[PDB]
Formats: sequence, C-alpha cells, structure tokens
Amino acid sequence: RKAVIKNADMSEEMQQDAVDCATQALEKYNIEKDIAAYIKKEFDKKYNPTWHCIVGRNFGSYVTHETRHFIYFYLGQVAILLFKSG
Amino acid sequence: RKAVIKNADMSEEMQQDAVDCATQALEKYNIEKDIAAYIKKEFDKKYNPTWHCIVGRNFGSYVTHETRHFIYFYLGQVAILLFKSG
Repeated sequence: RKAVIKNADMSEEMQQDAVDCATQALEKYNIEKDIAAYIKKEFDKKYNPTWHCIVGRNFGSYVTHETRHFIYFYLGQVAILLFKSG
Repeated sequence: RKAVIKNADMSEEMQQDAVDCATQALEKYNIEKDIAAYIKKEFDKKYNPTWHCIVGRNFGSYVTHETRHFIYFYLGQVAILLFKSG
C-alpha cells in the first residue's frame, strides 16, 4: 500500500501515525465507515478528541480545521480525511 | 436528480434546505471540493459557523456531530455529508 500525503496541517510525526493507523484499519476492515471509525477512535484516544474521519475512493471536502490537526492522504487508492474541527 | 436521505439529525425544513442548496451547488459546479465549499459556506452564512461538507461518489464517514446539525444524503449519484462538529 503506497502512502501519499496530499494536504496536511499537522506534525511530520502525527502524519506518520495517521498512515500507520489507517494501514491497520485497512487490514482489519473492508467497509469505509468501519475503516473510518477505527481511525477516528484511535486518534481520539492518542491525541484527545475530537476527530472526524472520511474514507473513500472518491470524495472532495471543505471543512474548517484546528491548526496542526488536519491531514488528507491516499493509502493505496483509498483516500483519507482526518481532522479536528476549528 | 433524486434525493435520498440516509441519515439525518436535523429538522425536516433544514434538511429540505440542505437538498435545495446541494442542488444549487451541483448546477453550478462539477468538482467535489467546490460543490462542498458552496454548501458549507451557504450553511455558515445562513445558519452560522462552523459547518463541514463532504461530497463524493464513494466514501464512508465517522464524525462527531452537533445535535440537530447533521445530514448524510444522496443527490442523484453524489453522496453529501454536511454537519457541525460536537
């Protein structure tokens, strides 16, 4: 699974953790909502609430996020939006 | 252009305004982040900030929404997530 970061406003480290955590979600689950749940809850646990997650092969977004708490990236062909609301 | 509501926590009036507004978005724009931006900003403007909108043909989501400010719906073949964070 090729990891490609499209837009991030978060630390080099937290980004890597987003990828690691999605990688886990993609081995466990096939359904986007379930994959999405996995990442949100994991990121709520490790970096405090509140996170929102979007997983899909085809979406665009427009959200207002907290500074340093935003990432949009692809893992394989599945795109991932994870952010904290601003 | 077929409206199908999948999950909603908002009033049926504001729901209907979400559908009307998305329709206006899809008439004016073809690109998901643009469509999403039009909807989010119209809802910030009409119902006060902060809103977030996701638009696409394939995605799933797991978000923490504010009570009465959440809809997930299809419009024709596009799915639209529109919410305020909890």
